[PDB]
Amino acid sequence: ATDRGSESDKHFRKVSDKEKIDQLQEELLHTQLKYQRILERLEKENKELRKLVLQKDDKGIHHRKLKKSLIDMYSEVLDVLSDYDASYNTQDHLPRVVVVGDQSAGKTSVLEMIAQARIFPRGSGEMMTRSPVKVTLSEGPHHVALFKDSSREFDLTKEEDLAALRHEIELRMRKNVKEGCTVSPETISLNVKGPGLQRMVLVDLPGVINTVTSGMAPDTKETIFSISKAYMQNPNAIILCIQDGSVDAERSIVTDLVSQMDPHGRRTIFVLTKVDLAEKNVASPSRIQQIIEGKLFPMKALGYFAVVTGKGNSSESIEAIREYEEEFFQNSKLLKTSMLKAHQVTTRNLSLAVSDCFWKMVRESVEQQADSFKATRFNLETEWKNNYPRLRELDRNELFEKAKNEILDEVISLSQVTPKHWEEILQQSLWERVSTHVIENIYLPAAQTMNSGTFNTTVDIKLKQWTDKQLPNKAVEVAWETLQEEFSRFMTEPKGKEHDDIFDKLKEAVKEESIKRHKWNDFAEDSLRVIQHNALEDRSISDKQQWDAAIYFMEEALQARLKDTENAIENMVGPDWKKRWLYWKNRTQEQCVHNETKNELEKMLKCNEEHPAYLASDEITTVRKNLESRGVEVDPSLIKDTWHQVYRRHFLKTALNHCNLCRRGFYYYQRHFVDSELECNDVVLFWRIQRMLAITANTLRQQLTNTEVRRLEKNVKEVLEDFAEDGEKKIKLLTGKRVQLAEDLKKVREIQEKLDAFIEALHQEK
Amino acid sequence: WKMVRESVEQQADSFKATRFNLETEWKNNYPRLRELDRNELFEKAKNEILD
Ligand SMILES: Nc1nc2c(ncn2[C@@H]2O[C@H](COP(=O)(O)OP(=O)(O)O)[C@@H](O)[C@H]2O)c(=O)[nH]1
Ligand code: ALF
Ligand SMILES: [K+]
Ligand SMILES: [Mg+2]
Repeated sequence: ATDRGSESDKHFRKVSDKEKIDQLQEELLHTQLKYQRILERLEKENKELRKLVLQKDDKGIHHRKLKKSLIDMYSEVLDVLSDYDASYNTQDHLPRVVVVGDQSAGKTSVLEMIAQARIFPRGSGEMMTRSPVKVTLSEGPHHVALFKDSSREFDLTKEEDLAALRHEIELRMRKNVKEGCTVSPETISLNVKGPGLQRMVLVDLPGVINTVTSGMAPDTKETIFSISKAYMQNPNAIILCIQDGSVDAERSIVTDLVSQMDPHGRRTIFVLTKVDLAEKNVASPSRIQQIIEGKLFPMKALGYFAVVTGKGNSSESIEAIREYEEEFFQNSKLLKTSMLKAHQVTTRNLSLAVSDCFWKMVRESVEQQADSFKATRFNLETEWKNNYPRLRELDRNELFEKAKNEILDEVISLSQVTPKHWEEILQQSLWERVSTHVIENIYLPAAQTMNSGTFNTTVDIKLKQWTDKQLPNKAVEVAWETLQEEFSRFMTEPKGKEHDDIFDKLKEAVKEESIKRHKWNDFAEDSLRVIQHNALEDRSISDKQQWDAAIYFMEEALQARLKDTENAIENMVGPDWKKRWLYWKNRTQEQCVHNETKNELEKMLKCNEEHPAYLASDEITTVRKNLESRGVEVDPSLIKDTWHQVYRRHFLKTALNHCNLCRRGFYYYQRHFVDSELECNDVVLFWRIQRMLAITANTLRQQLTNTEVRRLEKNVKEVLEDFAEDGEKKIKLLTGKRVQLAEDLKKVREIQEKLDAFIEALHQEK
Repeated sequence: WKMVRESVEQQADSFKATRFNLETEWKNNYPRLRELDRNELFEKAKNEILD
């Protein structure tokens, strides 16, 4: 009878097994223990069956050391790195090839005529590049590129598919840009296969703008510079410097961006675009001869200075661009009358030369990263472990689940609270809430008559009306709060000096959802009304012990009121001579008035001890004249306020003296046959309420332990499952700086594997 | 029929548990009457009154 919710769950839980254990045992334990093992061993077979078919498309199985997915290893390493750390602290050490040049140059053309002319939005009229776009190029058949690493199935040779693919990239480009600028560092990941593509990662960084026009947000050019740090602070970056062939080199921006990155040109190759505009204006090949020699290019870029040319139409196909480029370069005086042989100028030579320089840098520098990340992990683990010796290995998934079980365990522990605590806490809390209402609004005005029948009649009518409207509504609220008060203590209270504060955000977050769903039984009040009516209706106290308990607790309530009034009075009247002379204090003129106003009222009560609480205006006038006769002029309102506090002090002392004789007078045996005027009807009123609330608490406790705590437990389970799925809150709640460090350690460990996997793939040559 | 077959078996356990809890308390408070009915109660009075 102490608790019934736990028994119900066990009974039906066994029933479920009795009917379905022959299916549950296989699914719940046998399958799950083998499930993890088969992931390593049997999924291996299905992965290999498809992988081999995919490798045949790659040709990796057919040809040793030659596989189109071999270059995809390089991108996988960077994809983890960008997710692990997209900031300069990690990005600055990641090898890459970047397209750098004046925005007007159309610098991206170096990549458009390879694969991107079909799927990347282009054309003049507006700035196209909005954020760094990385394209993973690989020798292979035509295949729809990955867009934001998302799979696609499109034909790259038909306009209808390509147009939709151009839309997809544009959406990422603009969405990466936030208010205040037109460019964003947030990168876009593309991976395309097709003929003529080289194994390398080329990034089209947003074009630099000398000045921010009114058509662009003010921070455009500063943002591009910060994005330009992808190479300016990256010793592993290869820079393709694009000179806008429409304008002279002395008008360029790229010269300063790269010359401050590598003034020796060791990390860069200079490329020129739109050279054919030289013949749409008065061509000056003598300036081109300086261009090839790098006289006017401070970065002294190394390699052959390739040139890109195009019809300028934004619909020219990749094949059309290649054919146009070859014919123009092989005949134009810009290159035929200067030392720029077309077979070195052609973009396809740049793609090969860029691919050649790409693998040179990657193999040389990649091994340094493996040592760097390993050193990082050891330094992080040493400090992380020393500050958190308890957690040698931690994850945010492990952190959440521990709380999930811990929370459910505590709420169950809350369900283990004995009724003794519930009944005492509910009874004590509820009575204290309504202890003054009865005294001030029911008892004291009823005490103004000497007719005990009216006294009991008056209160009973008020109580029944009060009972119907207030008592069960306050009682449930106390019970609802009382359960939450213990729940919070069970939930988030520390175990002395040991406490995992890392879990407090989730615990309180779970509570708020669980209390919102904690709807107390809407009919609990109806039972209490019947109970309270019966508890009040039965006023028969035939037991001395019932009398003894009721009177002592009534005294405490009255003594509390007496001190409450007395403390208010002392402030109203101030210190007496004992404290005025002891602490060198004095009275305010109001306190002086109150003391004399008190004295006159005390004298009035000294004789008229039975004076009713209500004062006649003649008494108010009499006091005023009695005080005015001593030089004290008092507003009637002061007297009435003084009167109320002093009267209760007078009354309450009388009531306690009545209580003293009620217990003592009846206690003496020979006095029980003396019918004195000591009808302790207040003890009858107090006793019934004490019993009435005690029964109320028991009804609340029964509902508390039978229905409400189970609803609280059920809601917690519903909320915790929502949190289990709510990754963002789990991240937002689990921010303890050790799980985040543990998360970083995991990512570092993964990168070390990914770094070595690619490095291991480099070592396939020997 | 999906809901009825799934949940109906729970009722059988619930009612059986109800009877055992009711019989335990009912029998303990009324050990004399292991089985009682309002028809048996009336007839006993009928004979008792006539006697
Ligand atoms: N004349 C000429 N036009 C080009 C060349 N490369 C690209 N374009 C034109 O520039 C426009 C878009 O090229 P794109 O590489 O996207 O430059 P961006 O949009 O300014 O970054 C298209 O209309 C192309 O025809 C080139 O080498 N010569
Ligand atoms: F014109 Al650009 F990136 F070269 F928008
Ligand atoms: K442009
Ligand atoms: Mg562009």
